[PDB]
Amino acid sequence: LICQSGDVLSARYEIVDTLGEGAFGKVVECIDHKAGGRHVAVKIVKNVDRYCEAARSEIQVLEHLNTTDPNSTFRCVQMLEWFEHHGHICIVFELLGLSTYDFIKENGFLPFRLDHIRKMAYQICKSVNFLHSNKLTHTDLKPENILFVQSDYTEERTLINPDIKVVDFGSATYDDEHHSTLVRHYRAPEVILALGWSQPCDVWSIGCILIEYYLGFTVFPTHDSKEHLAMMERILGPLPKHMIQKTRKRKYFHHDRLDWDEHSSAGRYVSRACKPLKEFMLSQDVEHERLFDLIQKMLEYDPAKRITLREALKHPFFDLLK
Ligand SMILES: O=C(O)c1ccc2c(c1)nc(Nc1cccc(Cl)c1)c1ccncc12
Repeated sequence: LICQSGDVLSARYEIVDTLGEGAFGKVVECIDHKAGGRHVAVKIVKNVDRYCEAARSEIQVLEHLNTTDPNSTFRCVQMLEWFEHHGHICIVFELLGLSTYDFIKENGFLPFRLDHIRKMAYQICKSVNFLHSNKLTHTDLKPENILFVQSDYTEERTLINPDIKVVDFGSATYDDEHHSTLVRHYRAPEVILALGWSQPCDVWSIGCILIEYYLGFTVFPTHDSKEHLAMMERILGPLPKHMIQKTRKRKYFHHDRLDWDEHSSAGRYVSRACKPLKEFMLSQDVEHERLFDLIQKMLEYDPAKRITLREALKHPFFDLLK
């Protein structure tokens, strides 16, 4: 909320540029003048209470992981400190590279080479499973929350070092806590249908993330609940009967079916740009297919019967990493 370059925060950090913006506010690269000049990333949070207590939660999550895993072994972003600055909350992070979304974005939305996807997939899975081990759900996993450590590339840009870290913990919730409904192009189905969530909804996102690394685009491109539900079914097949029945938000559930118009102009938009999952493959080579096996397991409709990351890390697709 209106900052600028060359500025100084809390008499220590000097803004050099802006790494990105969001509804919460922004992230800037600074020079830390009281730590020898190290570049760091600083998250300045708009002074709206909604974002202010998200930030406060985030700080306690970040402090938990940071003490439990001070080595960043499990690759969750490291918080260096926080402060207040004219009513704005500021969180200081280790400085990292581009988002995976941003990197793809500036590469013509070319996808990642499968061997890079594998190492990325492994680290995300391993990192979030850590959160999962500690009674935490991220709820907000997306390609934009996964950043390369160094995002240098050769060039059709080829990424040098696919090492990543997992970042935004504003939304992360403990099991010991009340389970929200916030708002998003990667929400699990047990989330849209207001049926309760927990660790298995992180796994859903990871599936969606891995389709995107593979194709270079998303396959659930709509911030509309109905459109999404229909996309889900064209790609993954029929929604389980029981979930449709035991849903509080039983608005678009007519005669126990999805009350969507396959016949409407908007319907054709859903059909014209979505096919069954396995039709998205671009090779039928063995390792392409191990991957889609994993993705299909991750995209199981029933969170109760959905693969866990503890399992996912043992899947065939990762064998070459061993
Ligand atoms: O939320 C965090 O924990 C969080 C923590 C660290 C970074 C971050 C978000 N976002 C960066 N980039 C970014 C890119 C686009 C939009 C926005 Cl808002 C931010 C970034 C860059 C370099 N080093 C650390 C970070």
